[PDB]
Amino acid sequence: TLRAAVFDLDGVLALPAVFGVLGRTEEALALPRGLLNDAFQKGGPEGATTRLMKGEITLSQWIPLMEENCRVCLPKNFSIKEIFDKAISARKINRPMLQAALMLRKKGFTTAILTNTWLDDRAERDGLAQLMCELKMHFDFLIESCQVGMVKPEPQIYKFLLDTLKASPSEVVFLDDIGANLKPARDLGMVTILVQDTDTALKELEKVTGIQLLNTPAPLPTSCNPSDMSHGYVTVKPRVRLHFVELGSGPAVCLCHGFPESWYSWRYQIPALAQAGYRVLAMDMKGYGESSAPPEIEEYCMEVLCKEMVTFLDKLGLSQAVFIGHDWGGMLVWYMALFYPERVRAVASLNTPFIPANPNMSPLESIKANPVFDYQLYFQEPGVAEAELEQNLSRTFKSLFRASDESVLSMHKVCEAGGLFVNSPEEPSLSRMVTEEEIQFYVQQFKKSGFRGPLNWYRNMERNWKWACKSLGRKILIPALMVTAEKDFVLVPQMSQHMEDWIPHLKRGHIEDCGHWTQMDKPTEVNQILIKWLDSDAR
Amino acid sequence: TLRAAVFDLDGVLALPAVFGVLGRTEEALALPRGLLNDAFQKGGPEGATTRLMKGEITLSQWIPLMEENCRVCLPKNFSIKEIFDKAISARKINRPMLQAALMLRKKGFTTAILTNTWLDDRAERDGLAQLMCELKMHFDFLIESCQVGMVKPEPQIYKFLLDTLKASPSEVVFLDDIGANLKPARDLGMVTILVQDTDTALKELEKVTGIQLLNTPAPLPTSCNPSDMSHGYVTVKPRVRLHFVELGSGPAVCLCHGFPESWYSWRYQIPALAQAGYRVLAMDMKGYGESSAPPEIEEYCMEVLCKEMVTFLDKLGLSQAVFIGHDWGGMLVWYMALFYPERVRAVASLNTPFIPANPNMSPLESIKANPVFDYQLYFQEPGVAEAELEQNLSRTFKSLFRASDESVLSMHKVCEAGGLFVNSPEEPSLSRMVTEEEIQFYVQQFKKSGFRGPLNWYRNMERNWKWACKSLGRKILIPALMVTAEKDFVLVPQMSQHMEDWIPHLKRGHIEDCGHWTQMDKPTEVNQILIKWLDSDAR
Ligand SMILES: Cc1ccc2nc(N)sc2c1
Ligand SMILES: Cc1ccc2nc(N)sc2c1
Repeated sequence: TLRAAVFDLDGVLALPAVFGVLGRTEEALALPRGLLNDAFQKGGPEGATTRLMKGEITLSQWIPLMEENCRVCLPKNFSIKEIFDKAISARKINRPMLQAALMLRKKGFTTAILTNTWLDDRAERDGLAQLMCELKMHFDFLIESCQVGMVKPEPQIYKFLLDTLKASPSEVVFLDDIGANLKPARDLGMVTILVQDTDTALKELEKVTGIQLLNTPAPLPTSCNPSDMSHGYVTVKPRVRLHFVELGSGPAVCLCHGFPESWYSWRYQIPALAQAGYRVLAMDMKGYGESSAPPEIEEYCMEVLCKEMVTFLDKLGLSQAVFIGHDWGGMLVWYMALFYPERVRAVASLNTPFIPANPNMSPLESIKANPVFDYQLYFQEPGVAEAELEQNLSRTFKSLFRASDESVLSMHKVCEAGGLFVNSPEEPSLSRMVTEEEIQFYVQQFKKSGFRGPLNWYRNMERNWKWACKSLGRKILIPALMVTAEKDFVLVPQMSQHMEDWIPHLKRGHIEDCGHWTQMDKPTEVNQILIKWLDSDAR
Repeated sequence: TLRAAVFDLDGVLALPAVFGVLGRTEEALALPRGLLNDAFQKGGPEGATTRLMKGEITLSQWIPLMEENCRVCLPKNFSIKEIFDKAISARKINRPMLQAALMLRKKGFTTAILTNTWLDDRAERDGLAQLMCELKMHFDFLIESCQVGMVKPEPQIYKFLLDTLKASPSEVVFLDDIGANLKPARDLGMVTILVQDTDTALKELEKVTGIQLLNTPAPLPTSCNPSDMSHGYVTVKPRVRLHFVELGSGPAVCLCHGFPESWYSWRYQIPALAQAGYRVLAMDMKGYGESSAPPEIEEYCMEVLCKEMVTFLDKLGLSQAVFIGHDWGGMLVWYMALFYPERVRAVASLNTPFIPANPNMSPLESIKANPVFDYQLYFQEPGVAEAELEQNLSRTFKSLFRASDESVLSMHKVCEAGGLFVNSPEEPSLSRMVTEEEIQFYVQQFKKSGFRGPLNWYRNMERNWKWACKSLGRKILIPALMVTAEKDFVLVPQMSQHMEDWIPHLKRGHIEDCGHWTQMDKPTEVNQILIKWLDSDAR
C-alpha cells in the first residue's frame, strides 16, 4: 500500500515549465525548431547544464556558457538572461496540484518535492526564493539536485529519495512531466505518473491512492502549528511582558484578539497575510496566554492597554503598524486610532463597531438597555464568572466556540439564570469550526492565568467612558475598515450603521452566515477582505 | 542642587521650528508681516490651535479651521496643508541638544521632553512618528500637551511636570525657545534657559549644571539594554531553538557573532541599523546564550549551521535576509552566500576573509603552517579549553576583550605554554572597550552552556573542508562587503588580498587602529561602513 508521494517542481507543482518557454522563444523569434532546447542540453552528463543542476556552478556563471552553446545566425538583441528571467518570473504554483499534495499529507502520506534545480544568484533571485518558501512549507522533504550533487535521471538520486522517505519503492507514487526522469523510478518499482495536464494526472493519482483529490470541497486556508512559529516577548513595564507570534516581511500588521481568546484565534490569517506581503505580529493580549496577567482591574482599562501597545511598538522599533482587532481587540484598535493616529498605519475591526461614548448616560445604564449585553453585567462581580469559566476549560471553549447553527450560547437573562453555561450540556459536542486538538491548545493556554485578567477587560466601564469622552470632538481620518458578521447576535451589523458620521472615509466588509467567532467561522472570506483592504489602503 | 532637565521639542530638540516657517512663508509670498502667525494663534485660549494642542481635535480637523482664520487677499494656489507638510518634513533632531540631554542622563539626571503638540492623522504622519520614536527613547519621560489635555503656558502642566519628575522646582532646569512658556516655570522656582542659538543655550546649561556639555569628545553610538529588547525564539529542529533580538522595520539584516560572543556583541550596531531603516535580527548563534547548545561536535559543522539558519528564515517567513558576520559568524555568512544565494540579499564580513578550501592539503596542515592559528590546535582536544575558559568567566572575558594597545592575549605557542591565559593576570584590568556591567552580561550568558558548543565550531575542520570543496567551481556574485581591521593580528587584512578572484564585484571597508573585537573597538566606524554599504547595495 502507498504511503509516500513525490512531486517534481517544473511542470508539476509549478506552471508553465521552462521547456515550455524555450520552444515558445524559438517560435516567437522564428528560429529553427529545438535550437534553444538543444543548446540547453548540450554535452549531456558532461555539459554546462548538468554542472549547474549538480551545484558545481551557479546560474550567473551558467549564463555565458549557455550563450556559447547557442553560438542561421541568432538575432541582434538576443539575451539568454532576459529569456530565463521572464520564464522563471512567469512560473507560478499549480494550485490544484498543491491542493492534492496537501490532501495526501492530511491523510497520513509522507510528501516530498524532488527537483533538478540550480543555485540562483541572479539580482532577481528573490522571486524564486519566495516561490520555494511558499511551496516547501507544505511538504515533509525538499530534495534539490544542486544541494545533493546528484540529478534525475541518475539512479543514485532515487536511492537517496527512498533513504530520506524511509520507504520501500512500492510504497511511493512519483509524479513527473519528463518521461526520462520517470523511467528510473519505475525500474525501481515505484508507482509513476506522467504529468501532461493536471486534471489527468490527478485522476491517475486518485485511482492509485484511493483518496478523492479531484472535485473536492473548498479547502480551509493554511493554519499555524504553535511549535513551528517564531515567538516574541517584549517587556512593556516592570511586571508586564507581551508575547506575540511573528511571520512574514513587509509592513507591520498587529492582530489583536477578543475575549476569551489567543494569538491562535488568528491561525488562518497569519500564513495568508504573511504570504500577501506583510509582517504579521499576532498578540497574546494582556491577561492571556504567554503575556503577563496582573490581577488588578485598573491594569485592563483601555488607556493603559493602549499605552502598553504604544510601548510595544517603541521597543520593537516600529514607528507604525496596521491594527486589526476582533471583539475586545476591535475596541482597542478603534481607541489606538483615536489616541495614537501617528502610530496607526490603518485600522480594521471585525464585528466591534465604533460607537462614541455618550456623555449624558453612565455606561452601566447603556449596557442595561440592551438584553443581548446581559453577559457583560454577569462579568462585573469579581470571582463569579472566573469560577464558572475555570471549572471545566474543555467545556468552556467547546460551549463558546460554535458556528451560528450549532446551538450557540444564549446571552439574555445570564444573570437571572445564574451563569453562561447553566442551560448548556456538561460534555458539549465539538463544533465544525474546531478540532479537539485546537480546543486543547486553548485549554493549555488558559491553565496559566485563567480568566481574571481577561474578565477585567469588561471591568473598566466608567474608567473607559471618562477616557473616551476626551475624544468626543475627534474624527477617525486614517484608513479604516469595518467588517460586519451577519449572525453575530451580540455585535450585530446594525450597531455599526452610524460609523460614517465619525469615520467619513470608512471602508466596509460584510460576511454572511458568520457568527461571533469570525476568523475561524469564515477564514477564507476574512482573508479575502483583509488582503484586498491592506493592498489598497495600507500599502 | 539640580537633578532633572526638561527640554521643549520645537526649536530646542528639533530644528528649524514651525514659528520659523510661517514667517518665511509670509516673506516668500510677500504677505503682510505676522499674518500667518496671527491666524495660527487666533482666539488664544479659546481658539482652534489651543483645541488642537489639548487633543480636543486632530491635525486633519484643524487644517480647515486654520484656513478660515487665514481668510490683501491671499494668493490663487494657497494651501495650509502644503505649508505645514513641508515645515514638519524639514524639522530634524538638533544633534548637539540631544547629545547634551544624553550626557546629563548619563551623569544621573532625570530627563524629560515637555511639548505642545498635536494628534497627527495626516497621510504623511509617519515622518513625525519616526522623529518622536528616535527622540523619546533617550528620555525618562515624554509629556505631550494633546495627551495630557493641558498646554504651556497654563500653570497646571508645570505642576503635572513636577509631579511626574518627583522633584522640587529648584532641582529642575527647563529649556524653551518661547519666553511666555518659560515664564510659568521661572515663577515656580525652576532654573530656566531661553533657547535662541544652541551653543549659547548649552553654555548656560553647562554653567548651571557644572557638567561639560560643549566641546566634549565624540560620543559612542547608542547601545542596547537587554531587558528593553524584543526577544525572539524559533525552534529549527526538535532539540534546537535559536534566540535573537529584533529591532526596526525594513529589509531583514541578520547579525552573526563570532567566538566566544553573543547577540550583545552587536549592541552598538542594533540601534544604528534599525534607525537607518532596517529590521535587525541579532542572533545568539547555536551553542550560545539563550540558543540551544547540544554537546555533539557534528552539530556545529558549517553544513548543519547553515541549514539551521535557512530553517530559521523559513520559520520567520523571510525569503531573504542580508547576512553580516564577524569571526566564526563571518565564516558562516560566506558559506550562506555560496550554498544558499537565493536566501542571501547581500553578505558582509568583519575580519574573516573568504579563502577557498585547498583540495590538495588537509585543513590541519594549513592551520599548522601559520603560527598565529596555534590557538585553534589548542581548541581541538575536547575538555582542555572548556576547563581553562570556564574556570573564571570574568577573567576569561576581561582577558579576551581588549583593544590593540591593551596587552592583548598572545596567540603563538598556546599549546607549548599550555593554555590561553597561562601568562595572563588572575585579575585583568578592565578594557576601555567594556564596562564591568557589560563583562557581567557575558559572564551570565556563559553560565548556561559554557564553552563546549562554542568550541565545537573549531572542531569540524575536516567536515567543513569536504563540504567547502563542493563549492570550488563557484563564485560569489551577490552583493558582498569585506571589512578589514588593521590590528587584528590573527585575521590580518592581508589574508583577504585574493578575495576578488572569487568575488569579482566585492566592495571593501577598512578600519585603522582596530583589533579583533571590531564592533566594540570601533563602533562608530563599523556603523558608518555598514550603513553606507546597506543603503547602496542591499536596498
Ligand atoms: C464574549 C461573547 C460575545 C458574543 C458571543 N456570541 C456567542 N454566540 S458566544 C459569545 C461570547
Ligand atoms: C578567537 C580570537 C581570535 C583573535 C583574537 N585576537 C585577540 N587579541 S584575542 C582573539 C581571540
